[PDB]
Amino acid sequence: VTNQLQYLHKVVMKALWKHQFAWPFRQPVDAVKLGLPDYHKIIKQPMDMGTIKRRLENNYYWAASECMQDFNTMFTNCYIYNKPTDDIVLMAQTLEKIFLQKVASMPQE
Ligand SMILES: CC(=O)N1c2ccc(-c3ccc(CN4CCCCC4)cc3)cc2[C@H](Nc2ccccc2)C[C@@H]1C
Repeated sequence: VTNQLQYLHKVVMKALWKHQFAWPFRQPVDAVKLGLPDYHKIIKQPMDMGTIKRRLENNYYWAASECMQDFNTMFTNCYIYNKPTDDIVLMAQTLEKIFLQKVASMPQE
């Protein structure tokens, strides 16, 4: 536990988890369910908010930056895999803007 990690849990994840655009990101991408047989060929490090949330709850992270990289990986995977005009890109951008806004007011170590 750190000051920064508590902030990431109580402020950042709390905000993103309940957001109306959060639902595609709350569990790992299921390539079979979604019919995306190339997903794991293009995206080599899958990440999602359920995984990040569980990690925060279970004190997985050693530094706040590690959690921040997981958030970043989740959004970046979405931008890399999807078509520029797909709605999910707009949903990712909306959540990430909130991520960055909140991270601007995170404690220093
Ligand atoms: C996160 C991500 O990159 N993706 C992802 C990851 C997960 C899901 C996803 C997650 C859950 C469900 C099941 N939902 C149950 C509740 C009601 C809506 C369907 C369906 C798709 C979708 C998506 C995206 N598809 C999509 C389609 C229409 C609107 C928004 C997004 C493509 C893409 C592979």
